[PDB]
Amino acid sequence: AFDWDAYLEETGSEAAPAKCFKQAQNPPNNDFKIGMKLEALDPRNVTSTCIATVVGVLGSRLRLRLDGSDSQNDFWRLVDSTEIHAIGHCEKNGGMLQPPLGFCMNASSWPGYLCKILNNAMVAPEEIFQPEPPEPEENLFKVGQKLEAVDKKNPQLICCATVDAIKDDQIHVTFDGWRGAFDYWCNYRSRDIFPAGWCARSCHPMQPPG
Repeated sequence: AFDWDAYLEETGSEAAPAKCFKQAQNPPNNDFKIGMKLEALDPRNVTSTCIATVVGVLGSRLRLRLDGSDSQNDFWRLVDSTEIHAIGHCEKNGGMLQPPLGFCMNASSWPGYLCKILNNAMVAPEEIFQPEPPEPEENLFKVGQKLEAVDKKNPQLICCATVDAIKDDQIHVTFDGWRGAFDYWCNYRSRDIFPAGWCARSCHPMQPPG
């Protein structure tokens, strides 16, 4: 557990208040189990809803892999992400499930594939999907404020970071102790940013400065 209070004191810094973040006040409970299947937007084509399997769990997050793709493009979503849903959600809403971009077979072999993978599948029930947190009405972040941020190049990691700059709805996230190597701009509504102390509260590891 990272001593944020000691760190903010020695850097003469403030943590961005919880109200800046599109995150729940308390980290949402994670009742997902490894092997559970669900529907997720394909990160390599966000127009597509695909079958994903929980291949890992960490704090309030899921490590997801798209069925019939590869093991090199896993992605992490919170249990209260709006990009994941129970199986049947897509169809209920007028849509069709799609093959993943990295599908390992040919596209005509898709309809049969879906039947095979969904057959007697472990499915995440709709009740363990958590409600989407309320979002801030404006960008409340201020330059100099510290927070916890996902390293988008190594998304298993959530790290000590600082808001470097602000342009309207975008904040510039810099990772303390890492000389701008994996900084990024993101919307203030990002699900990849958390208030200081959130990881400890959710039983997710939190990386100290580089």
